[PDB]
Amino acid sequence: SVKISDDISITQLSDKVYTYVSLAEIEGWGMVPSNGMIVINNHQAALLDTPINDAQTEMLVNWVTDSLHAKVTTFIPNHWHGDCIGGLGYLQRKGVQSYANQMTIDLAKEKGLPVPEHGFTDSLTVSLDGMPLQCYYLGGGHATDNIVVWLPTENILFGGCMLKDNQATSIGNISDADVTAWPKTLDKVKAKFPSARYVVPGHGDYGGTELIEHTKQIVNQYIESTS
Ligand SMILES: CO[C@@H]1O[C@@H](C)Cc2oc3cc(O)c(O)c(C(=O)O)c3c(=O)c21
Ligand code: NA
Ligand SMILES: [Zn+2]
Ligand SMILES: [Zn+2]
Repeated sequence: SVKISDDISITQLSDKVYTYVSLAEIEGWGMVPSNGMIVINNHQAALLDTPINDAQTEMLVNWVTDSLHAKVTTFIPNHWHGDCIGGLGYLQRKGVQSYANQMTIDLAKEKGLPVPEHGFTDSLTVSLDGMPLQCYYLGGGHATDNIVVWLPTENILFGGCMLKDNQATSIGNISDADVTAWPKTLDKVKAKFPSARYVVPGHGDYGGTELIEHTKQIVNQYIESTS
């Protein structure tokens, strides 16, 4: 897991897919690593989630063209939080096509946050110059608008913050959560992606299909420890 900056780390899953970790300070939580993925194909790149601000985004964008030699032409945010579209303003200054769950669009619109240009309500297959990128909204969880991105040709699943990492014992920031549905949403995720090789969470180390079951119990535990 190489470093590309003082606050940005990279790991390589396959020849086309990468995962990055950007360090940032969040009032109330302190130093916290946020994950995102980079997908490449025929010199073009699709960025899933951006760091929390334009500086880290810019760095990350230049590293892609410099080390991977690819133009960032596509962006998909997991949901409306800072650790997903924090640096979308930058990306837009550079003409990047943005795609998101329609709800993410409405939330950013009313909160004066930069807005993505194409919403979907259930699913969206975005073609990165040939290579498919499948986005789905299977219900609320960490956030009401959260989606997942599936890569049919890599069996790699980007779950975002609806999925916690194996070393997590806390349910985390449930300020915009929909704990009522979260549990049902997780079931649909394991049902839909049985053969997932890699499963990347919004915070923490990646792993296999087991992060889904691990997160399912952190939540159930919470619904009852507070009920
Ligand atoms: C519990 O998991 C993580 O570990 C603890 C120590 C710190 C932490 O901080 C967070 C801060 C957020 O802004 C946020 O939105 C989440 C969140 O996604 O819930 C997390 C998050 O993931 C975690
Ligand atoms: Na991110
Ligand atoms: Zn979030
Ligand atoms: Zn998060």
